[PDB]
Amino acid sequence: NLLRHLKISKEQITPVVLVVGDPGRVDKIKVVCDSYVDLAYNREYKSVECHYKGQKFLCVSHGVGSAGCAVCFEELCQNGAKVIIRAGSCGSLQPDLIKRGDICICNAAVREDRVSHLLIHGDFPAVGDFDVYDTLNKCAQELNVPVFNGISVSSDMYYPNKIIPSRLEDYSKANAAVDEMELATLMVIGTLRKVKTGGILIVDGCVPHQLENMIKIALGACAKLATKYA
Amino acid sequence: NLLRHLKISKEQITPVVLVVGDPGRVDKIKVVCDSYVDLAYNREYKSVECHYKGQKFLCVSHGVGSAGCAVCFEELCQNGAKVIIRAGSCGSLQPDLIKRGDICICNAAVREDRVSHLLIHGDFPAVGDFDVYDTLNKCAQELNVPVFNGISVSSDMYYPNKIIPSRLEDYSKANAAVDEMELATLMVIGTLRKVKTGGILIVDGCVPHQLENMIKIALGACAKLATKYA
Amino acid sequence: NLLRHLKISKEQITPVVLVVGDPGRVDKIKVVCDSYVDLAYNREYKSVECHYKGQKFLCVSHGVGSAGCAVCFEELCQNGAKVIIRAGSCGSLQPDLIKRGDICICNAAVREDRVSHLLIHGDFPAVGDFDVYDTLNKCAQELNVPVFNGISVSSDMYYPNKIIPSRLEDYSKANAAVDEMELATLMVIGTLRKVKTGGILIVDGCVPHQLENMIKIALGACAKLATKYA
Amino acid sequence: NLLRHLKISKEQITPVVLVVGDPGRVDKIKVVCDSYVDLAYNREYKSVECHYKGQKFLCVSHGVGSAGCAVCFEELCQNGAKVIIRAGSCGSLQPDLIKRGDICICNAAVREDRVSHLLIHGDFPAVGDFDVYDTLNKCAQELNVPVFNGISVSSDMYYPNKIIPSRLEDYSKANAAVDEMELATLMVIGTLRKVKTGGILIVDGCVPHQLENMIKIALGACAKLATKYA
Amino acid sequence: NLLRHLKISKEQITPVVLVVGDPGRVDKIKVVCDSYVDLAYNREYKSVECHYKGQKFLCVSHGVGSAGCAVCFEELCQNGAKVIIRAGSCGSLQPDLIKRGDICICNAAVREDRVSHLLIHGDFPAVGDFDVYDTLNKCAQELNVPVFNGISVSSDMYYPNKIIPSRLEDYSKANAAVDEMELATLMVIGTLRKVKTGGILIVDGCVPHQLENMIKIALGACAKLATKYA
Amino acid sequence: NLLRHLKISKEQITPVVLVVGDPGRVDKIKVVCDSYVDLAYNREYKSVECHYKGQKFLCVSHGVGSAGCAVCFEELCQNGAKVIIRAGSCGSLQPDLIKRGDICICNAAVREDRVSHLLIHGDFPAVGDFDVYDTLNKCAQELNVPVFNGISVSSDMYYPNKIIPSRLEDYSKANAAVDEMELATLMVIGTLRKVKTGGILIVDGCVPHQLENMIKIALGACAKLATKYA
Ligand SMILES: Nc1nc2c(CN3C[C@H](CO)[C@@H](O)C3)c[nH]c2c(=O)[nH]1
Ligand SMILES: Nc1nc2c(CN3C[C@H](CO)[C@@H](O)C3)c[nH]c2c(=O)[nH]1
Ligand SMILES: Nc1nc2c(CN3C[C@H](CO)[C@@H](O)C3)c[nH]c2c(=O)[nH]1
Ligand SMILES: Nc1nc2c(CN3C[C@H](CO)[C@@H](O)C3)c[nH]c2c(=O)[nH]1
Ligand SMILES: Nc1nc2c(CN3C[C@H](CO)[C@@H](O)C3)c[nH]c2c(=O)[nH]1
Ligand SMILES: Nc1nc2c(CN3C[C@H](CO)[C@@H](O)C3)c[nH]c2c(=O)[nH]1
Repeated sequence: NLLRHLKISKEQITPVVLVVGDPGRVDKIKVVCDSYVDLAYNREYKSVECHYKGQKFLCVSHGVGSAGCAVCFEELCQNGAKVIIRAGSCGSLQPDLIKRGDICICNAAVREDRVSHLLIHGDFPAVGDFDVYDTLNKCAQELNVPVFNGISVSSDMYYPNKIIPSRLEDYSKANAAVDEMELATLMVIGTLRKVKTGGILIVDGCVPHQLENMIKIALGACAKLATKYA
Repeated sequence: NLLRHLKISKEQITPVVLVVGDPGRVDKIKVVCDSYVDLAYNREYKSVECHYKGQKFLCVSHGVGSAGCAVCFEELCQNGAKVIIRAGSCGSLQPDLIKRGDICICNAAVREDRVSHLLIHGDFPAVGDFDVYDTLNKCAQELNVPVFNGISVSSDMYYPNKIIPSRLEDYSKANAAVDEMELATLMVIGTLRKVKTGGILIVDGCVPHQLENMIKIALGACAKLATKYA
Repeated sequence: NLLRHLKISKEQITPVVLVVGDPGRVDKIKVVCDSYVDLAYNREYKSVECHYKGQKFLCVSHGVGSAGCAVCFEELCQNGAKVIIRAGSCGSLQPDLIKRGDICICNAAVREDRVSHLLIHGDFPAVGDFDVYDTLNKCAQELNVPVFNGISVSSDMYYPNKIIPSRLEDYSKANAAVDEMELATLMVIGTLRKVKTGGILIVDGCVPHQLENMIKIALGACAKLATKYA
Repeated sequence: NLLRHLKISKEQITPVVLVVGDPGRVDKIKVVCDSYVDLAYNREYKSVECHYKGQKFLCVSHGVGSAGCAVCFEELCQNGAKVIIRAGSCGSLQPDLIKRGDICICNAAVREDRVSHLLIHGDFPAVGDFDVYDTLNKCAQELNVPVFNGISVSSDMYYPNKIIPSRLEDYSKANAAVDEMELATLMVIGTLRKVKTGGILIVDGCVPHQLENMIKIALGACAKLATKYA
Repeated sequence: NLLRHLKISKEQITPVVLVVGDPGRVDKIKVVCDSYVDLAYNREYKSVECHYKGQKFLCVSHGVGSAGCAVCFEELCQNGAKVIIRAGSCGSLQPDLIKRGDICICNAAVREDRVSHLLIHGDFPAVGDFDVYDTLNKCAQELNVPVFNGISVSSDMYYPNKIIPSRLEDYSKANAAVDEMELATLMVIGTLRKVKTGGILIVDGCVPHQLENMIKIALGACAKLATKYA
Repeated sequence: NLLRHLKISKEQITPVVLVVGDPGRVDKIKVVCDSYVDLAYNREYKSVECHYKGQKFLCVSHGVGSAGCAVCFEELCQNGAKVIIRAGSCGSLQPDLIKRGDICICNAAVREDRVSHLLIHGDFPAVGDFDVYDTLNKCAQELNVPVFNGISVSSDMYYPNKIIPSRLEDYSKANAAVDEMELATLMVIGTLRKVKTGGILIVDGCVPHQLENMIKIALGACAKLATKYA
């Protein structure tokens, strides 16, 4: 009855889960909370129960990339998670506007993965839950942290090569804001499994103070959403 | 300088535009407003300037289907429209839950068209603007009209045949709420052209009182959004 | 028992039907006939019974674009139509040869739609009926009206954008003659439903005298074909 | 200056060319003519100059399958051929109607090959020249030979397997008449190279007297078309 | 009970079969052997029983191109063949390295055909049997003939055109060694039918002494593999 | 100059690299070697320099899934790696033959990922280097460990759902041996970057003694290959 990859039980899964790519970030996040309980660490999947503003929610690492994070998300979604927010990093696709250190709260994503397409036809949108999105924006607002909003390109290719052109410039022209590797996968799995999803991202390419802010927004949103299930 | 299909000028285009499929519905809507000015009627595209709650916005018919409505939307988006809301009909994809006469406010759509794909790669999401979506939901709330929220399948096939199976059942299993023929196209064009879009739909298959409510919600939302540009 | 979109009954459908995009053109055509009976006008679909050279046939508008015209064509094909000719406008893909005002009678089309593909695999040809094509050419000949013949690109994209290149130049190099938005859809639906189809088109871009000629050819062809079923 | 695969020169290519799959059939055809000149035989490509009803035209074998016949057709089309008719065998896709020994004159084809798609987008139709089609039908008529007309499925798969279902039944439901392996390729290459093409086929599965008739029709059509260039 | 295209019986099929494109090459090969028996010649498919170094194996021509060779390979694979080696010609995709007359022993291929895709999804690799590959390399070694190794692009397009760019340059950049028209098809059919396959190729574009060497390698490999079934 | 994800320098990269999914397995492997040096551990990427049978080679974890492992492989391939062997786990696709605990040495893979397709067209084969494959088989032989050989399905979907059928059964019918999530990606990246690749896998679904054997084979192969560059 322990989940195959997360190595936690269904009973340990909270209604709200904060997901990040780097197991290292789970450790940086848990110390910002009021208290925590280390649950498991298997492969790239580190799981910790966070206690913040009177609420209880997991923080779990999902690894780099769509196929690996899908394993995490399916295990969460099929064992009781109701809300999953991804707090990640990204590149900017609008370098004149969205700069290193800026924070973007994303409502939808480009499905440049494979796993979403093995679950549902490509015409289906990768879209986040509105309430989750609204909650994230309202936490940023009350903490007086400027944020951008927009679509993320979730691509399985970190390192392009020179035979098949990358579609990033196309998507920049299409007004996509940022790029990362997991959000589209989260969104599609969430929709299929009736789990509410969202995404908040910090730009590092194309400030640890801004990371701190981003983390506070994400933790604030998780606690607010957790109250609806407690 | 008159738009090719709408036969109105750039000067007649308001920041907010309400779009519907049936030119007949434009006439039913304009009489609900405080006053109106008939502007043009060419092919299936009927254009009227609506006056409601102190604000000015167009109501324009777009015809049945994605290729025909894209012509309308491009003409609007490239000549000054900032916000386009589609008020339409739809079928239910969740017949146990969403019944004839129910109203659905949609945040995203399945791109089962061609024109969106001739504009941008299929992986790109058809997603509405959050503020437009929020505004529509808040008008429904203050008018005490129950609504559903969810994804619409926008399909170019009204009448299926028995050789290639329809994907509607797949999309129902994927938790799509309703189906119609234009919303995905609107959403994608809007994103590409920096125009904020949304969709409110009334189920008729798989009550004129509910139509009345739906129209009041749509008109209420248009006026609220129009104040941001006046 | 009234057709859902055309709002005419099966009994009102004649063996031969002339289809056009613009409901306005139905009114310009009906007055050229010996007499007519207005039948219905719903959404963009205007239906009139035409009387010409001793024969009876409908003239029906189908609207702009493939998804909307498919609704019209399916309603006709599934309720007794045997022959459907499209009389439309188009752009030239061979600007040195085929000029504004020229008339093209088309035998086949490029399926740059979606609905045909939701009915049958893309490898299937959009091709007109030979007898219909022959009849159209022979009416042009006896009226001494020069015509071109060739393939039409039926595209769902009227207004290209600058991210995904348009395939029009490719199709021009491939020796496609003209471009419009509906003929491929008509052809494929006709083949699937055992209805004989054809297309005659007048170039306006890339003379009302030529429109007059084109209309006479189309009406002449309809009457000739109608005699085979009377 | 000898063609790479046919091993004949440009000077030996006539305006009209009759193509068949089996080099053996070229020998059976040449003896039906008034006289002939053996030109070349290289790989599967046998070339003979036929003399019939006062006209001169080549008969050339193209081998089994699309990639191999494309080599033949390109060599012909790029070195002066104006008209190419394929006289072949086929299976029936309408077994209640079209029986073993029946003859089908085809106007269009399903592009279930690869080479046509490496030349032009899949949406482009594989369609024959109308005049060639008309000529074939009129020769059958004057010889009092009943023929069918319809679309051929040109498939690269002779022997299906049980993992990926064959699309033949789908195409039968779509009203395709017959199936073979080369006609779509001929049609597309012809259109691209401004060469007029056609196809006449004899059903053998799913009578040498009927083969004789079919050959007379094809030879009759070739001579008639040859007069337009002599 | 005679195979439909090869016109030989199941009893005449040996465990090892050497395949070539040109029926002419079968005649050049059979005279290099210790003795031979001409079996059949139908269409482009010439079949001869070869006797070499104490072993018995067929040499069969498959024609130009994937659809035609698939017919040959299926007939062989479904009637007892255990090992099929293709001895062919090719172009060089690495012109600075791999020169006219050089020999390449190929382990895998690019599936630029259609028939393989009508048998199994495109993601499936066209890959040869390792033992066959090893055997070919070891015969070259003991005959002191330098060879290259690498991937072949098997393309259905011999003659490119100027609308759709050829992927050959892409595949050259991807480190494909050579190009021909049949090896991918052989490999995929072999895998599906549990037949061990391989390929040895001589470059002629982008020496009959080298052809002689290549033939000795292929015949040497066939005899070695034949001993495992005798 | 430290690699972005591995956090090791180019100077620390050895000609031969052993890759595994689980950073935990790197620790189990390093203690089997004669000695080791822990280099880095960042995200899911653990890097250790292994010393075995007189040779030096890295062991590096790549995480679960194609997009995440591509990051690892690109960093290795673009900074001096010449040989990469994947030692992994897998499921059996031939449950009557290949059982839990069995070892499979794979020559090729099914590309059911996205990243390989963002690098090169789908028709390109995912194929391993023959010498690497041969070396692995010869180490198994000298250690008297029975192994299977065959193709792996590399799929981005660990957890199927019930809307889009999984292709695993199709691939089982096609004679694929096993399934995992990374080998196709490794193979394609290796081919593109001129790095020799291979794969050895232990079945756990559909014995730690067998794991021990598998590890000895992999370490034995790495040392043998390392001698060619030392
Ligand atoms: N695709 C992409 N993603 C990112 C990210 C975001 N995440 C960082 C990590 C790879 O370093 C993945 O989990 C995604 C930062 N920069 C980039 C970039 O340049 N590209
Ligand atoms: N696809 C689809 N759309 C609709 C709609 C909504 N609109 C109604 C009109 C076609 O009748 C189009 O503009 C879309 C109602 N019912 C249905 C249905 O059954 N199917
Ligand atoms: N695709 C396309 N069609 C047309 C047409 C023909 N019809 C006119 C109408 C759009 O104005 C559609 O019903 C198709 C005229 N010009 C053009 C053009 O530039 N492009
Ligand atoms: N695809 C297909 N073609 C044919 C043909 C027609 N030609 C016969 C030859 C293969 O035997 C090819 O050149 C195509 C006859 N029967 C069949 C069949 O069952 N299938
Ligand atoms: N695709 C391709 N194949 C070849 C070949 C190899 N074979 C030669 C024959 C066509 O001449 C086919 O059976 C494949 C030689 N040159 C070339 C070339 O330029 N291109
Ligand atoms: N696709 C797939 N892979 C595996 C594997 C192999 N690896 C184990 C790990 C996921 O548990 C990935 O890195 C791939 C074991 N079992 C299975 C399975 O059932 N399916």
